[PDB]
Amino acid sequence: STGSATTTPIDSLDDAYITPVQIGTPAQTLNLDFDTGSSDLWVFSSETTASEVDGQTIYTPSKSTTAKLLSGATWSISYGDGSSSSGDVYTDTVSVGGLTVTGQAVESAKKVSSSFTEDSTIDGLLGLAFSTLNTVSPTQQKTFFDNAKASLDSPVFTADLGYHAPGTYNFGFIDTTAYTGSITYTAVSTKQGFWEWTSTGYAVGSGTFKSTSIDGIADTGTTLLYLPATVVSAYWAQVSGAKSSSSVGGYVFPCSATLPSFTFGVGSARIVIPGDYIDFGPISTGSSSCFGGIQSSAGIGINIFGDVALKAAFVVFNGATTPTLGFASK
Ligand SMILES: CCNCCOc1ccc(OCc2ccccc2)cc1
Repeated sequence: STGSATTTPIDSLDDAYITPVQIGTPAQTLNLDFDTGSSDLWVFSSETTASEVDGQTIYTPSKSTTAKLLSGATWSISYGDGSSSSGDVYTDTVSVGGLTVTGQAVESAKKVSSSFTEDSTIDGLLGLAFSTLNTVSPTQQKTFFDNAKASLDSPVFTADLGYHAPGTYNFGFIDTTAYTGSITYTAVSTKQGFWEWTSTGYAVGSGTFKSTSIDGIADTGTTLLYLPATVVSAYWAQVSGAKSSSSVGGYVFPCSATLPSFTFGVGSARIVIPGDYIDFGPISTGSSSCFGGIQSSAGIGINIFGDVALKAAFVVFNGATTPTLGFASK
């Protein structure tokens, strides 16, 4: 089997992407944030505290003839950005782009943090990291990809995120029309439950490439590119008037600037992030100070190849017995 779904930016900055997901019988379509940095499929629901729902579409398990309470199961997650959610668990039929899993754990939120409430466009998350991170207790549950894997034509999914435009998540096949040149594959460590890999280095604009190992995660659920402070300082030093602002919480730059590109290595291959991808717009409405799309990871404990990086590439998440990542230009 295969599946193919379009993923759409939630706003004009590509702050996140949403993909429609069918849950239950008859189908209830929710727009989920596909997150290769987490492993829980959770939704706004009929159980969510009423004051914490503000325009999201909810899953109502009582209206699904295939929904079954997973007795005694709870979940609770806290994300790297400080957001959180928790609740109970149903199993139900879940389809993405034509690919159906029966018996998927659908984690129904009873509580969500303010950042979720305040974003009307995201109805929940669909985690695509390794199932070892799933938070369901006392019986850990599998991701949608892990449940689909054995049925797929190939045990893969691909992320093809757009810059200020829709893109695609495919399951079970690699669309050879969706990229240029060849896909370079690189080793993955699953030891922290992430799609963790080692970039071979970077360049700033037309500058010389610096060969250096940068360990990090391929994370579709993180907006920005978070890299070591040395690399980030080297990038922003090429932008007149850019500075790290403790008050704003990262590097800012004059909105009048034209940003340089940023290149990262994948083995001997190179992925070039155009400068425009690194502009996250005014820090506050009407400001001439703009927020940067490349930020330090120093305060995180891991480097994160988030959407800024991944949207410059066609990315293969290869769930073969030994997982690997593939990157192509496009
Ligand atoms: C650790 C990162 N990845 C997992 C958490 O992913 C989130 C997704 C959405 C969200 O909603 C608020 C929001 C949306 C867009 C950009 C900034 C913040 C919070 C967290």
